[PDB]
Amino acid sequence: MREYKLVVVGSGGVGKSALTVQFVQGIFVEKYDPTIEDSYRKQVEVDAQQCMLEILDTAGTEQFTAMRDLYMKNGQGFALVYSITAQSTFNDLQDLREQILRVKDTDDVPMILVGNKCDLEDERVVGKEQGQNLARQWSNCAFLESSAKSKINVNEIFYDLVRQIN
Ligand SMILES: Nc1nc2c(ncn2[C@@H]2O[C@H](COP(=O)(O)OP(=O)(O)NP(=O)(O)O)[C@@H](O)[C@H]2O)c(=O)[nH]1
Ligand SMILES: [Mg+2]
Repeated sequence: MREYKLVVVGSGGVGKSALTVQFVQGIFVEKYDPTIEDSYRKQVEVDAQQCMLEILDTAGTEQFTAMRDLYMKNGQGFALVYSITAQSTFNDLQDLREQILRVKDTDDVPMILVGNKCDLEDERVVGKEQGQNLARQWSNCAFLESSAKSKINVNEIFYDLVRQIN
């Protein structure tokens, strides 16, 4: 079966691990905090085509990891995750995307912008329109707001990222 190597990236605390585990295992991590940059596997069907996904849950950008350029070079698609409750995590993604494009030496990289923690509407600081315009600035319409906690758009992040690699 075709296998896709996906990479979830973003600043600390945005819910990279929570999204990955919710998608792959169907459970919410609550306060459990994985300390390994591990890979998580799930078979999916997207547009009537079967795919094995292997999803790498990376450390927050501000944390040490010597493997970063390896994952940026080798990953087939990237989920760039921020929290809607922290503008810094959103702005951080501009530099992050630039780093990925630099490592790959091309603009043509499957990517989805993900505003996580959308269940925290009362704590929102990043407007949905901000996310939409960032996507527009990137010339890539793939943008979702998600909640790992409430299971909103979690599967769709990965399905939509697969659509781009296909
Ligand atoms: N309300 C809410 N909380 C969330 C969501 N996702 C994650 N969290 C919470 O946010 C905290 C950090 O989540 P986690 O998945 O560990 O984030 P991370 O991006 O993997 N952090 P790190 O970069 O350090 O590995 C946890 O308390 C977690 O329960 C969400 O969609 N909604
Ligand atoms: Mg994590």
